[PDB]
Amino acid sequence: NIDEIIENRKLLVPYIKCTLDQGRCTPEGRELKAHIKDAMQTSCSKCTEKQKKGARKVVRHIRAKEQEYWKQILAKYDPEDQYKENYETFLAA
Repeated sequence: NIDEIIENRKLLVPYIKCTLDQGRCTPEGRELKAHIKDAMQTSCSKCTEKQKKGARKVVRHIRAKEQEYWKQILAKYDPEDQYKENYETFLAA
């Protein structure tokens, strides 16, 4: 449940660190990690419509409220800043 993770920063941070290889991943975490990586580089091309709305909400909450962690996600998944068209069009829908 995406909304409960983003509503409690004590759940969100472990999930963020999971996608950053900075902390350990629950089975759900590794899958959110997979969709965020896909949401950031390939427009969530392999995500279900369910995984798109949830990954969109997570990435955008992090972008707006967890900027520090947002920029680390950008450093991990788009170091050359070549995927902006992909994840901005994804995040804008």
